[PDB]
Amino acid sequence: GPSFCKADEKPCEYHADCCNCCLSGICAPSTNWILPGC
Repeated sequence: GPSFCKADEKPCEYHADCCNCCLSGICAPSTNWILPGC
């Protein structure tokens, strides 16, 4: 449903531990444009 799987705003290193994208050491949504996600 409208929810994540692991957690958001939590700092991590591998994007895998998050359905969205763990960018700059954080589990967040697709906050990017030219930079690739995961």
